[PDB]
Amino acid sequence: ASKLRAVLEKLKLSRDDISTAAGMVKGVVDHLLLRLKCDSAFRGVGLLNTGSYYEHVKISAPNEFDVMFKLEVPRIQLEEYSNTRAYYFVKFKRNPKENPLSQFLEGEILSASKMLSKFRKIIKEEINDIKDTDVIMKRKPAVTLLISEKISVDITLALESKSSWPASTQEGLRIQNWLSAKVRKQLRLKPFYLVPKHQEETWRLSFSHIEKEILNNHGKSKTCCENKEEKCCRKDCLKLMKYLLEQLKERFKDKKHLDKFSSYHVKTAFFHVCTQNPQDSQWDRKDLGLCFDNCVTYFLQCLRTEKLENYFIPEFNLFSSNLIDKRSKEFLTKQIEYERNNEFPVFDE
Ligand SMILES: COc1cc2ncnc3c2c(c1OC)C=C(C)N3c1ccc(Cl)cc1
Ligand SMILES: [Zn+2]
Repeated sequence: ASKLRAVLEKLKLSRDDISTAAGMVKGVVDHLLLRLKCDSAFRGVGLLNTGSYYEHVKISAPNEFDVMFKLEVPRIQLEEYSNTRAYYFVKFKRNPKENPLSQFLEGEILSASKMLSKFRKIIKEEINDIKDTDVIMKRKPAVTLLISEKISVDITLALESKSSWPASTQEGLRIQNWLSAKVRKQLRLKPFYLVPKHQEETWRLSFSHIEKEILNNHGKSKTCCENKEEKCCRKDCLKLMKYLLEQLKERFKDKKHLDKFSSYHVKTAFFHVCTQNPQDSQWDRKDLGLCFDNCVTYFLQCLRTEKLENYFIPEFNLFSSNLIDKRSKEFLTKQIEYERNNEFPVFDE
């Protein structure tokens, strides 16, 4: 309760410092954006979101920065890597003007592996040219860097499609009773992205932009969190959920049980709790303890039932036995139940 606000304030202590690191990050990205716009196929490249910390909100350790590069690919033809609902092959509709991505084609399909390797090469060729800071490219996110040994920058390359969302998403983003039918309509008119996540020809759908948008305009009231009277704890509940998983993942690092779990799981579950608790009166700042519990309780029910539907792709189950093993889900359940029933000691000093 007061224990939870102490943790959120402690999570602020680190966030206050970031100001020096954010500037060093932007200097590298912009120099890499200019070197890419030189290339024939990467002329339409650019960063997704413009804001502070450069989309750092993933890890509560303020050193890991995640940046997304986008590239508009018009007249796109998506062919589902059938029955998966989320992974697609990239085909091209009409051939009057030859597309700059011809070099990455593997027949009709656009190879993500060929598209990545050239991208990965261009910047590695540019790192040795950098005389300002010390950049170390680690390959295992499409590309990763270690700026000044302290800063870690994970670069992701995404295709942008300004067309209608795939039929698999038709029944997703069920925000109607929370954010409204008007908002759903407006969000679905926005573009969608595809990330190289493999069959080294397949790309997975990305809605990181929609997610960010609904988190920064998350109430039923348009003035939610805009004044002292309408302050909810939606954002704090997500921050605590993300922090719980980070603390447990770090606790059991050399045990590989939680390797399949990520903050995406905790963000998905959170949006499902927002859909079931659509009223701003269900997220009052004074009720933080119970709201966080509602999030913990719902996550525990997802683990036990082995059902965590993708919030955009409802037939895609993130907790299927094909994605995460029963033992792994049962192991996370045991750890979270211990936390819940012991007043989250993993949050203590
Ligand atoms: C929009 O749809 C998705 C977005 C994602 N954004 C991040 N990570 C995602 C997704 C997934 C998606 O659904 C198809 C699915 C999975 C398994 N993961 C994921 C989760 C945990 C770990 Cl360890 C690695 C990857
Ligand atoms: Zn709010």
